[PDB]
Amino acid sequence: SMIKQRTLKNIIRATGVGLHSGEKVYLTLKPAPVDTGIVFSRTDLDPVVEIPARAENVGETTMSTTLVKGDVKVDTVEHLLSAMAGLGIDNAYVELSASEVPIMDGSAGPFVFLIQSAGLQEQEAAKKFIRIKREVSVEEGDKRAVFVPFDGFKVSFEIDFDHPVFTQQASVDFSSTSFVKEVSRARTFGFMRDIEYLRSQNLALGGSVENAIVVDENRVLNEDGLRYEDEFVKHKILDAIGDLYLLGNSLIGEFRGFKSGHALNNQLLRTLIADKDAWEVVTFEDARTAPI
Ligand SMILES: O=C(NC[C@H]1C[C@@H](NC(=O)[C@@H]2C[C@H](F)CN2)CN1C(=O)C1CC1)c1ccc(C#Cc2ccccc2)s1
Ligand SMILES: [Zn+2]
Repeated sequence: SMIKQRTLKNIIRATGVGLHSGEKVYLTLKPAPVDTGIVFSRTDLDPVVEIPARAENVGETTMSTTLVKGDVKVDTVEHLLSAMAGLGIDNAYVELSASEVPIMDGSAGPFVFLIQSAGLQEQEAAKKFIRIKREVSVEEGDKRAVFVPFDGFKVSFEIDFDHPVFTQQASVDFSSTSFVKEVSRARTFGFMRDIEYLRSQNLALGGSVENAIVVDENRVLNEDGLRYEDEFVKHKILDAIGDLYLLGNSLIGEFRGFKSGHALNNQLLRTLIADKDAWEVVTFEDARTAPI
């Protein structure tokens, strides 16, 4: 009854556009061996450049989570890493034909469908977990991000936009609530005045109502509206779960964020890793007694 590492049963292919680059990209997800982790692979380059999805490999953290190795980058990993986390995938190669993961519909839903379509393969090695033993918190200005010990996995998040479209708080316990049903479909979002400024700096080149909630001063411009009453904060949870997967093992504990984002989330990851008294690596001989 040991909790085992998981990979894909089959290879998966998909096509899309990078949210920032607007470049067409071909994505392939491939099974990987035990103790590989998630590894991104720029197959458009010669020689091929591979970047393990790990906190040490994170570059700038402005408008997405970016992996960097020399002057090669992989942009906007957070939603695909979220999907991997949501289905418990430990080992996979992610092949990209360009610098950015495709945005798809703005959510992790297409990725969770692609992975489940491929099927999961249990491997003959114990899954390793990071268990939080001490509260670890980082703050900067009005923003805060925390890990608290918790016998399971759960994410709480609160946002605070002074905007007519604004609930700005949600908490999900992933042992009793489905990531697939409650979080995976939550789409990225953009305010018209940010979008106007990002374009002018050659960012959000791939953005559209097909892949993002577009908000003007008053309302969602998307014809078919929101998927969740609380879609915005549910998307922040989705982002956080992706960033958390850069720890390189699944977490037993609780993440709380207040106005947090990639920059402060990464600060928290680095602070947790640095304080070895605050965590331990653990395995489970028996899924029937385990905290998740
Ligand atoms: O601004 C964006 N994202 C950042 C937002 C979404 C959230 N971040 C995330 O989802 C992270 C970071 C990437 F967006 C994915 N993962 C948190 N957050 C913010 O806090 C904004 C308010 C400062 C945009 C997303 C799509 C845009 C467009 C567009 C567009 C539409 C029509 C035509 C032309 C172009 S702009
Ligand atoms: Zn996002």
